[PDB]
Amino acid sequence: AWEKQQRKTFTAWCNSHLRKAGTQIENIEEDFRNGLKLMLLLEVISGERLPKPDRGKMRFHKIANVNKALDYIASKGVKLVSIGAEEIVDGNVKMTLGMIWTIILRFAIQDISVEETSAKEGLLLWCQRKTAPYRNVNIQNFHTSWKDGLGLCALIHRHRPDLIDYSKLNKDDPIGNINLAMEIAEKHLDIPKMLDAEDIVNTPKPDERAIMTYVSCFYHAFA
Repeated sequence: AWEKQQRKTFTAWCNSHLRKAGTQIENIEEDFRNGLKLMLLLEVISGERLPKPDRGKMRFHKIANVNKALDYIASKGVKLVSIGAEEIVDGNVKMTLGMIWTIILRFAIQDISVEETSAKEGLLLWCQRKTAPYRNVNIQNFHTSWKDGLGLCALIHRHRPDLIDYSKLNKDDPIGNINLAMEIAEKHLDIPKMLDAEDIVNTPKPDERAIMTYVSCFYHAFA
């Protein structure tokens, strides 16, 4: 179940940044194999230049590009334990998703600092602060706490009470709450839709990496 949610969310997140460099991906299991768009992604989210890409089609060219990306990531303190260029160049689905996660964590989440609390725990504390006035919300994690969509709706309402009538909402229609939050954030906050409501609500514990990714966009949009 987790691969499907991460593929949707991680692909949308990458595309929210790649659009700023004039390109998009479609199929995350194949569209980073040559390293070219992976290098582009890292340039957009960091503001730093990487070495010139190699546009040759043979394998050793792809290895060279992917290493530029992985070595850059490692220069930023990310310990790459189990990911190497070979896996990424070969289209390994698990490792590709794992690599995009460490990028999301390093560049979207790591530097979030809130009341002396950083990264995942800092983002959670931020969510807890912003949803405090809503008694029908209890953020205690990045999975089951978000299943009914009220959390997302409350984050929006807390910053932009003019965009959503929060008082109307309740737990009975969790599909609709998620879709409402996502449509509003897309149309008004420049945050693309990154979750599938149906995947989320009908999984006992939805994928926390996907949820963190999407929630981190709200953090940055409101900062």
